Amino acid sequence: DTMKVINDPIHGHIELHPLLVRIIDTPQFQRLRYIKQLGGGYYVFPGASHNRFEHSLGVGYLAGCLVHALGEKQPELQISERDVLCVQIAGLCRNLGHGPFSHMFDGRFIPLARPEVKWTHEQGSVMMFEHLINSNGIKPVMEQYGLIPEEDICFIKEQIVGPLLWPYKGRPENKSFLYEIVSNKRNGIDVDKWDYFARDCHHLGIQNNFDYKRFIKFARVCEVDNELRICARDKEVGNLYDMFHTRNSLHRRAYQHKVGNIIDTMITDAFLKADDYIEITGAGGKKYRISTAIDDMEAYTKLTDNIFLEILYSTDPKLKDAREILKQIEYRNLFKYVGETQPTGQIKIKREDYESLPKEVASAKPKVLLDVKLKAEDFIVDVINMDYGMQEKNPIDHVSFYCKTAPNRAIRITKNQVSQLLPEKFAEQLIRVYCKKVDRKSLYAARQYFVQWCADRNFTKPQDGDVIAPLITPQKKEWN
Amino acid sequence: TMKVINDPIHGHIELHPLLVRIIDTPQFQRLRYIKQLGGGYYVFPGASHNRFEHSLGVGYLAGCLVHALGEKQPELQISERDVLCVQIAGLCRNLGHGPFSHMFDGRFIPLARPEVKWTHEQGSVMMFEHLINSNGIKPVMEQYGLIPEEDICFIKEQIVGPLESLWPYKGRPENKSFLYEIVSNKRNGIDVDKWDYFARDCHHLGIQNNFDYKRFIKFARVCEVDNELRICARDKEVGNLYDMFHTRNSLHRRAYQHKVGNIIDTMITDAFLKADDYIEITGAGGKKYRISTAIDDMEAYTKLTDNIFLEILYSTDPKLKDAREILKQIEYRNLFKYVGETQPTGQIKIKREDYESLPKEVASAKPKVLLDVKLKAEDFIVDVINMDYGMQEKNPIDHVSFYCKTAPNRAIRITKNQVSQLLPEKFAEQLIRVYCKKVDRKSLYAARQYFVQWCADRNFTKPQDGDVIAPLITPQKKEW
Amino acid sequence: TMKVINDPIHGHIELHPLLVRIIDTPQFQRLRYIKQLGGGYYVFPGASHNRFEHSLGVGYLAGCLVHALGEKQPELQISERDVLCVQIAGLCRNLGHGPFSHMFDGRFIPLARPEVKWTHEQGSVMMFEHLINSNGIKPVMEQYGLIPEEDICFIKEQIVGPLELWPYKGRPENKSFLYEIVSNKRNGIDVDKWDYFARDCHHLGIQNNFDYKRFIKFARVCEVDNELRICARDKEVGNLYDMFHTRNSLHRRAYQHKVGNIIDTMITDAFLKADDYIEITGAGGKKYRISTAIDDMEAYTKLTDNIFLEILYSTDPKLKDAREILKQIEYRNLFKYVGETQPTGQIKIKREDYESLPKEVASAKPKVLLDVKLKAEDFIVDVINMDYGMQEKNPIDHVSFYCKTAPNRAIRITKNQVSQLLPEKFAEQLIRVYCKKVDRKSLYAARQYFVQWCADRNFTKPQDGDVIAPLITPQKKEWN
Amino acid sequence: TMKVINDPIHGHIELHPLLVRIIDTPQFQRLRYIKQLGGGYYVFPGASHNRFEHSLGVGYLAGCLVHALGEKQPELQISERDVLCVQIAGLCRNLGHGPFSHMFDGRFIPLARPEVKWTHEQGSVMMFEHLINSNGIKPVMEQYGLIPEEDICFIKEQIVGPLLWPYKGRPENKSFLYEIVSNKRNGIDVDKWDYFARDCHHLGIQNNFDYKRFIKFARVCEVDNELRICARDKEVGNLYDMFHTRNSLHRRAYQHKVGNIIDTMITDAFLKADDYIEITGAGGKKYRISTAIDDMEAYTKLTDNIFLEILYSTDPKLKDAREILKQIEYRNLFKYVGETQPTGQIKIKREDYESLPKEVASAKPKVLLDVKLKAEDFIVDVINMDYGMQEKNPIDHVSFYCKTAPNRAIRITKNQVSQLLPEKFAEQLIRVYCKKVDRKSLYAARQYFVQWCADRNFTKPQDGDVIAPLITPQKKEWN
Ligand SMILES: Nc1nc2c(ncn2[C@@H]2O[C@H](COP(=O)(O)OP(=O)(O)OP(=O)(O)O)[C@@H](O)[C@H]2O)c(=O)[nH]1
Ligand SMILES: Cc1cn([C@H]2C[C@H](O)[C@@H](COP(=O)(O)OP(=O)(O)OP(=O)(O)O)O2)c(=O)[nH]c1=O
Ligand SMILES: Cc1cn([C@H]2C[C@H](O)[C@@H](COP(=O)(O)OP(=O)(O)OP(=O)(O)O)O2)c(=O)[nH]c1=O
Ligand SMILES: Cc1cn([C@H]2C[C@H](O)[C@@H](COP(=O)(O)OP(=O)(O)OP(=O)(O)O)O2)c(=O)[nH]c1=O
Ligand SMILES: [Mg+2]
Ligand SMILES: [Mg+2]
Ligand SMILES: [Mg+2]
Repeated sequence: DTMKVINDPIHGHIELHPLLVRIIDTPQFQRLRYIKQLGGGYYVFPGASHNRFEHSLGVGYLAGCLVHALGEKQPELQISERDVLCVQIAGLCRNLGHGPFSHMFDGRFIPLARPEVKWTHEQGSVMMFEHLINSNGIKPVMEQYGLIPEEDICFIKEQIVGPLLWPYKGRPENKSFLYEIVSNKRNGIDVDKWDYFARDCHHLGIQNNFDYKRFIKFARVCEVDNELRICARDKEVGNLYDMFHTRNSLHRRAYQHKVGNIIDTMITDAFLKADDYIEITGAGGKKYRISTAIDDMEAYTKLTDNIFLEILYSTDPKLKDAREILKQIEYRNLFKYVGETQPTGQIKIKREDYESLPKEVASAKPKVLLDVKLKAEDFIVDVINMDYGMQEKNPIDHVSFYCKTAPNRAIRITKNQVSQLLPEKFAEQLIRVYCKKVDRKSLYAARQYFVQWCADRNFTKPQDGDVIAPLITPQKKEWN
Repeated sequence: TMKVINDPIHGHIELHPLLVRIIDTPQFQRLRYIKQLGGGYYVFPGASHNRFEHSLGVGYLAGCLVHALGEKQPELQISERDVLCVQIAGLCRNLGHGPFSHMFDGRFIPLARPEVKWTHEQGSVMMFEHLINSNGIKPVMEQYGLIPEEDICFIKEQIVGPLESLWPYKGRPENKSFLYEIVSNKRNGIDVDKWDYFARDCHHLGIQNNFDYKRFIKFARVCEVDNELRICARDKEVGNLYDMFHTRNSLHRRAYQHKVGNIIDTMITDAFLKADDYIEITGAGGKKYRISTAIDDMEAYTKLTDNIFLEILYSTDPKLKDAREILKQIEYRNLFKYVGETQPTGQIKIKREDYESLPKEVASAKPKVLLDVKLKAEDFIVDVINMDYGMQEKNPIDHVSFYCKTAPNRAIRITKNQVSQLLPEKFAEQLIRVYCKKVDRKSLYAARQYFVQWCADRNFTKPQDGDVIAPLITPQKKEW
Repeated sequence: TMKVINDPIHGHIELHPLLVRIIDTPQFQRLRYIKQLGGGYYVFPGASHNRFEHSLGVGYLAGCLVHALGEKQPELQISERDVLCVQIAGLCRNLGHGPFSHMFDGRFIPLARPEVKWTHEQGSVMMFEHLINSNGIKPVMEQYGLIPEEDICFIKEQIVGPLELWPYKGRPENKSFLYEIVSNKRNGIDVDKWDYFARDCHHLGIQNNFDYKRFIKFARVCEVDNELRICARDKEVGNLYDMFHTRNSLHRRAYQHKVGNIIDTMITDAFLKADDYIEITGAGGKKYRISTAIDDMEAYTKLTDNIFLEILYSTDPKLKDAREILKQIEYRNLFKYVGETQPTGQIKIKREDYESLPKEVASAKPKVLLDVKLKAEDFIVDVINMDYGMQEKNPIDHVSFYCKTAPNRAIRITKNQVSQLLPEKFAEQLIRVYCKKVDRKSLYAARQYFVQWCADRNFTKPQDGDVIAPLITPQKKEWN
Repeated sequence: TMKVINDPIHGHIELHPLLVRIIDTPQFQRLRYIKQLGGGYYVFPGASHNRFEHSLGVGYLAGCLVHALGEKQPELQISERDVLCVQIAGLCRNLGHGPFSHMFDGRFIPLARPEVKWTHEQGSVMMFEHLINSNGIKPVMEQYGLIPEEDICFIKEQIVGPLLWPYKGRPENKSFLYEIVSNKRNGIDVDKWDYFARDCHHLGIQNNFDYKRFIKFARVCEVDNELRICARDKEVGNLYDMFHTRNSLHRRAYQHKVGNIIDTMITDAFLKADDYIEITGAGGKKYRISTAIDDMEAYTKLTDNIFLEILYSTDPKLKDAREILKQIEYRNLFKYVGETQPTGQIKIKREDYESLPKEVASAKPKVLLDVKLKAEDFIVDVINMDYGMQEKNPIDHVSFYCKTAPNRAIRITKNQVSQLLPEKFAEQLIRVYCKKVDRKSLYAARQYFVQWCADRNFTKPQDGDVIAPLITPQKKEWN
């Protein structure tokens, strides 16, 4: 084996070490070719054809870039080629656990199909990685290139999912900075974002990307509270605030697009309807369901966006209901968007409260004459938590900086030191309401319920409120 | 009414409601599940794009061109009816593509059904009819002022040429002849399909080359040529046109005919042939078809996409074992091995009927070198690629009409000699790639000896690595 | 005939012959010799671009917007005459810029001629008048159907606002929306920004811009307060906030770059020193100074970045002091950046106070031993007002929107209806301090004065404060 | 410490302190005031870029290549000293360019000072010497481990070639280093790589060569008894494409008919101003635009500024020069008449160039003309278009290697690649312009021009049947 070059449209020509190639050329990794990065987003942004596979290559490459840069700049860190490869592998493999349509699977389907279990794509990535290593005899190949499987497989898993006092076993405290590259638990500034910003923008057809190359050139390792951490140059602080602003922009415009979400919702509904009747064969010929394939990696290996088409193309009558929903997607007969609002002030909505919300909307009594009367089951309520990655916290408060005059001395920089034009809050909730009845009269009624409900709950006035519900909006004194 | 879509290539494009109705059908949406470049994605990880988004682009550019001509030359009497028909033809010219695009019509069908002659273009017309009839489009066409009898004919003619002189078209008369040059230009191949795929494929492939269609549109005009109204280019654009075809040739050499992309397409085709007996696709009336016969029924063909690849890969039926095994080898990157490339010298051209014999010929070569292993015809694959400027031996620029700034209504011809001596002296050639199914080191060495000997025996060109792969053979040929 | 130009930002643009005639004059061609970003080029080597190409872009976008509105809403009665007037205003709104753009109106003139109030906008109107009269344009305007009396008034009003109830004479109230295109006095959303965002980013090497093409597609004219105004679709509100965020980012990183500014400051200083000795010939053979060329357009026509080189290459001993400063720029022996701070709370710094500030810093009395003692004249204090274009106000409160369900009904959208992640203030001040003595000991001293002076005035703690002034920062409890 | 700078083409690049010191001098900064494409800006409004930023790019790419080779092949013994010398050469290879770049060496000097043979390359070496000596760089070079005697020689040799192994700056084992900045063997060098990307970015054409790909597949192998840079066999197509792109750029942009004529007008103005402009050089001595190349202190002050000095002048002696520049501003340019090429064997010699306007005026078109034109009314511009090696194919002078034997250099012939490639690699374009711009003069000039083409058996101009319908029928060959 020798090193391979591959042309990526985002990064150009990148080199891949033979070990990485061996990892890539497996059913477990190749599976990522058949999972869309943005799931239902493609049905809104026709440029967004990209899959997890190419994103993974980018993440692995950037992980390598960062660790190489640090090693060249600071030999004293004692970064070894062994270290570099482990970081690249973690980067490559951090997306291994994603399921059909990416966040839809993790975010919508599994929570509804298997409420008892707690599952995340991160956990899946670690399990898949284990399966990949074992199924394809990788450990011998790792030792051939100087890796120590016991320590290094631990290290790689830890980089992806965190710890399985210094809580890490894969590397010691002096190599702490290595854990900040692939998946940064401290502040979320990592190479995964850097790739998806550039990649998604290229495919979506939008600007606003983050300059990671610049950032890498000004990154350094310094001691902070007896730990070696990656620090940014002071002047980059504005760029970091911009980075998270960009993330928020991308989520508003693309990843949480009202219609993209509704399509994901419909797909999830179809999957629930099909869950009983689809069988996926796993280890030992044993059969699993869409919802239980996460228990067996051999079965999960076979679980991709394909299932969408399996259902769509099915002829079995048991799958009729599921198939019908997907057909409605093709005809673009989607559930209709009614509107969006937000909680005012201190109110926050708990996940346990989510199931009640359609009931609440149907319970509203708008003082308007209606031809039709709608029920809880006719409404969909989608609650979206928008933040800078750290719930209420400002991630920049958890970044360490250094200045030109003392490169080894780490410092903190507060928001007030940067700008008054920055956000005063770093978390919020969006509530979108849709109606399953698409007819004109139903839709009119749904708007009356929706706006009334917003008023009843003292939520923010929807932007089109005066148009969609002119009779309702005047009642609320606050609104005008 | 109008829908706006963000396309990463063209930006925000408007779509007329009629076009939206056509798009929102199973027949059109199917194009989301067919890769533009098929196996190319397995070589260029940026090339995740599907036929769907390319189709939008072609339809939009078709509209751009016809609009531009109408603004510039009102006397042409171009109607909104005309504009819509051209846009529909642009949208729908890719409807007939099958799994992995050119693989299907280029490799699979010719081998699976040799008696039949089938092209994606014919498929597009049949699919279009099925789309119209299945979704009640004709009433909607009339609603927007189209005349289905004439206009459906016109649209089909734009895609496939005459359905049968002097004037062979029924959809529009001679005065509107220029309209037939927009979507699919049979005269010289200069059309909006190429313009979109150049820009789109380069964006996704990661290569900066493309053709400036926007410039070209600004200098395009309609003039009378031989009693026909034709689109003419400004004289100064002649160099850019030669460059356009050069770009096309570059793209084919580097990407579309990439040695490994082709071999992957070949393996997939082989797997499909092995699965053809056992896969069933349900068409009209519940009747079952095979991969190779789904082209007979559009309802079945509607369900025939890249999905089939995964159906086979994930199958457990033992009858599909052989097919499934081939696809598994693809995932492990255990591909048939590239041996080399050569070209015919001088007079000789290779006929399609000769294609079967070629592996036999290579196995029949007797290299004068000691070999551990002896290879057979069945161990070789020979892939013959015709590279040209779209018109076999002819120069497409000889079939372009120009005009000059001093007499915009007077059409002229421009010969190659009037432009440059740095242009090609031929416009067609053949590439011959040889692969070996036995991948082991000793087999591979042997295959190289057969190959190079064969080239010498047939007076083909010396392979570029010939002195390295077959140092004992190359000296025998004095020419080399 | 129409002329076509290839602009790297917009591609191939058509220009009406009238516009070409305006462009092909000394008054317009002068813009080739004025850098868009002045001293910025000395920090961003990509930023070679001049006012000339930016002007073409603004003119073209002005045309795009007005064309789009006309096509969408014929009832507006927009005439080709209207379209040309808007394009001319767009082309000519940058005519009044002087050497190094904002340096000239922002730094040089205020210091050279404090009694006078002068702006590039005023200059643009005067230059335009001179251009028209010097080159016999009025006859050509009439040839293409313009009415010079009304239309020249209209064009000047678009650039500078009312030349003084409907306050405009160039067009009536029904055409009020036309005044929002080139230079939008109501909220600053205009085509000038749209071009410079894209152009500067292309040249600077920053991937950010605003998608004006999207915005244009969703723009409409509606009646607001008995005036016809351009309204944006409700869903674009987030993009508008993003637009102003991008503007702020660009000012922070590029237009107010600490070094770019100091270079502009040095150039200004050199100009002041040369002002007495340079002569520029204006109308009647008559001589003016850099600072008085603004009084005569014939002289101002000859006033460009050239003067920089005139001084640099001079041999006259009277120009020695000026020439020496420019030489220091070439050797990169610049005044040294000491640091940046901001006023706390609601403290604001008045323009009249600016001269006193260097004195205040020299007066500070840091409790540290210093080898050297610095004086007011050794300090430069640069006060930068950063806002969203409307001082304290939020421009989005002065935008009108419409919704999908009632396109003719204008609405307002408050910040609270959009997001809590938006800024709570829309204006702030940055204070940069530099030292004219560049030696190590002087620089160390300057840092102590600076930080002490921040503490004394309860300004924000400089980002590197603990490093540059470790003995000073502990005294201030607030800081830590 | 290293300086980081943002270049729109390459992104954020690091510069070694020594390189910064070289850059921060009047001799280098002067390149900010010289347009990369001269008169091209007056056709492509994107092309505002100057030699300065291009020079940074070339220096950076020179560094990239040498770094890549060193990492891949430690056995080459490439030292940091070597890397810096290559970067400096890259930075400084454009130092010798004059007002409006190629206009100055290509048009002005040849006419102003025919006896002298001058090239920007020679200027770059002289400027470099002046830069080093004026700014005390040698001490700074030794501070960073360079050996000025050997290394300054090496740098000059990289720019201009030699001043048996003919190089003194480095020995035969380091021969590959001379192929990076300015490749005399086949023209494949980092200068091109930067200007392709840079010019395309500014021009607004999406054309280009992937140098990053190429660097990844470049290797050093022994060829003859010389260590040379070799390309992977599979890159051969890309190399042919590279030169095709170069040709495309020259046709569409660098030799644009109008960009050339503007350059020609500016040159004419400079000739008219040459007597009356004075530039102060060493010892307070005065030079002319045409003699400033003799003194680097004067040449340092010679930039695109001179264009504006003339334009803004009020001295009556500069009236004629000033008037020409004014015509440029009004867009009252000399008019393009047409373009043709020589047929078959024929080539046009440089000595023949002065006669050409006379020949065109001597043509006797059989058409009635209101006005009669003279030699002085015509401009004839002969452009040699080639792949950088006159008649030769540069790819015949490239060495390749194959994946199965990376240390074994090979040759690859055109026939082994494709029959769609060019059969010739050099040609000549002949553009004719007229100084009389009125409609009737133009019409006349077209008749002279086309007649002249026919008389000389040159190729039929593309618009010939339109501009000279009465002339084209006479020539049977044409039709
Ligand atoms: N007029 C003009 N054109 C410019 C300018 N900058 C770039 N151009 C481009 O230069 C091209 C060629 O210049 P032209 O003025 O057309 O010269 P020409 O074609 O020989 O003369 P025309 O017959 O008048 O077109 C034009 O097509 C423009 O696209 C400018 O400042 N003024
Ligand atoms: C041939 C070629 C490939 N590529 C891309 C496609 C691949 O993603 C990547 C590497 O492709 P190749 O350079 O074709 O690599 P290869 O492994 O096929 O050739 P070999 O093994 O025989 O060295 O580069 C280009 O971008 N341009 C080109 O001209
Ligand atoms: C919202 C949004 C969409 N897009 C893209 C995605 C889609 O391809 C296209 C349409 O997006 P939208 O404008 O959101 O279209 P919509 O149908 O959701 O809105 P409406 O309620 O008016 O019908 O624009 C952007 O590029 N930027 C954006 O901010
Ligand atoms: C601040 C900034 C600069 N730049 C560009 C401008 C310059 O070409 C290059 C370096 O700019 P800076 O990073 O500002 O470098 P500096 O020398 O001004 O900072 P310091 O001296 O304090 O280390 O990067 C960006 O591209 N983005 C940015 O956000
Ligand atoms: Mg919609
Ligand atoms: Mg022209
Ligand atoms: Mg600095």
